[PDB]
Amino acid sequence: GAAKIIDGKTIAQQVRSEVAQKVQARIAAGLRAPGLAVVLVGSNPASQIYVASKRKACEEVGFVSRSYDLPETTSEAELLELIDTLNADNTIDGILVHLPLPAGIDNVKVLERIHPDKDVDGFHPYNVGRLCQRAPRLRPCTPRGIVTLLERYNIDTFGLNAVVIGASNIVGRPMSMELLLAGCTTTVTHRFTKNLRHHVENADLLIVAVGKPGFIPGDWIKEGAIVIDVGINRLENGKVVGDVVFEDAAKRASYITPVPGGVGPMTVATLIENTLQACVEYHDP
Amino acid sequence: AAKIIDGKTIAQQVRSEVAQKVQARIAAGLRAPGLAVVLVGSNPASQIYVASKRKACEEVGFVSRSYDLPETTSEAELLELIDTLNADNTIDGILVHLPLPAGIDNVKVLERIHPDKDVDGFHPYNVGRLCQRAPRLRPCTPRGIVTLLERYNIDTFGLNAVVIGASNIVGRPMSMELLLAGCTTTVTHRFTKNLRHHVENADLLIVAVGKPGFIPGDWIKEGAIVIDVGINRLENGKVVGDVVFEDAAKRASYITPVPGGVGPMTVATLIENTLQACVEYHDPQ
Repeated sequence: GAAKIIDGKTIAQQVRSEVAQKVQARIAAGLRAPGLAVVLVGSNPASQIYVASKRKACEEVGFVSRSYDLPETTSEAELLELIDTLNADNTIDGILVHLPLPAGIDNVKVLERIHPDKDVDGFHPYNVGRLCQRAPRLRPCTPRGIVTLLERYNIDTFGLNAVVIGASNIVGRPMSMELLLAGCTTTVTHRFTKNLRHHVENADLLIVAVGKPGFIPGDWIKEGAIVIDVGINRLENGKVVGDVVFEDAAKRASYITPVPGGVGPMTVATLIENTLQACVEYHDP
Repeated sequence: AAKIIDGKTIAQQVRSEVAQKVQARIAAGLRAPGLAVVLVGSNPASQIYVASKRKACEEVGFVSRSYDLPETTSEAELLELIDTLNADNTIDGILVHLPLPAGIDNVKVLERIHPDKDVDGFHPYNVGRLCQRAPRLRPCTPRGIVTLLERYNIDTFGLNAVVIGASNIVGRPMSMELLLAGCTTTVTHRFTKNLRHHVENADLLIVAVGKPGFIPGDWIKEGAIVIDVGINRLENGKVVGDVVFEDAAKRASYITPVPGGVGPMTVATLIENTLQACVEYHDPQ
């Protein structure tokens, strides 16, 4: 077999070009560019990689970006006050708070202080619950980017038997609610599942989000399945590989996302899309 | 022959536990929990609703407060009442009866209720918190079903659980309760291909379609736990579930009768939710 590639690098470029074109049209009409704000408490190389990636995502489409770097000693009360200020700032469309926050700060209270209309990551419980109850607003980026992939490849979802491997808050759980919204029969597997293969073997649409290199072998995959690999696993040797053994799954799948170049770029593209949506639909209509 | 999941008896146990906790609060000099019910307009449906909640409160020694507003009530006046009740420290739960007059935005009113007073559990914040494995107040019917399984000492971790129906009121939140309980969780619905295959593999089957005899009994896996949420009134006055009982009960290890199964757990769980709001969120010791 020769599965077709789900070329997320190319689809993400299309999404960024569409956003950039809408930003240019707003500018031409005398309207402000969307703005993204990133908040960090303390610093380290990883968090500065986080900031820089959000910065360059903004510059590729013409958003304004702002970064707050607060000292490690910042108190919960000071941080909630900053969130309040950003919630009230009409030039800010999206707020991101980088996690790990220092020991002693209630992470959940800070994140839930963000107004759901500026929660462009889509993780505020209000936004997750809206998605669950079929009235989505801002949606978690990785599942929404996967739905975009399926739509852009003209994959009919109604009636597919879809299996999600992994029940994380960031991917697996909201993925199940996106797939239900798209009319798939949905199964979520996780660490307590008896026999992963029996569920995987019947999946027309397989979403793998376990964070383990080469965990899913080609032999488990249903012939003709659509295989979406969310893993981005860094190996000793600098290479990045998926949660699925690509060479063996590609023998059986009809479509497959490579890693790198599949789901990865779509997650960032969906953050950007969400920020434009917040600006256009919720703030400056 | 299947053992019966006697929801009438379990519901009475839960109500009695709530009542005895209220007794202990009174003995300690603490206030009874309070429920407020808001109706706009009056028809037999709304009056049955209020009577039912007042009854449930009286049974367990709660305070209940009923507001009956005329159909002339504006949206602004209703939201101001919700604001007043959100701020009232003697009120632990707020219920707003639907339908509301055509000129009122139902969603804006229901989402104005503070989530820690949303004892029905359907505020998106509460649904999202359950999705994110950090439940607060939870939808009553799915939470009552989890209670039934606990009281019969049914181990849910690892079960292959199949929900039939993806409604907002039952199927979707049921799936997130089941994931929280460690089940491998499949949600089927009107677009599911070959339902029988899913049913034949289910260790735990929750049926919530509202169609009499939709699932034939011989589809049930030998040894399954069968939870029937249907309450279907037939021509001849009989009340029947979504699963054909006689045939299912020859195969299941456990089965809920209809009536007297899931039905009584819904109101019992509302009362339990109201006590939880009081004891945990409003007047903790």
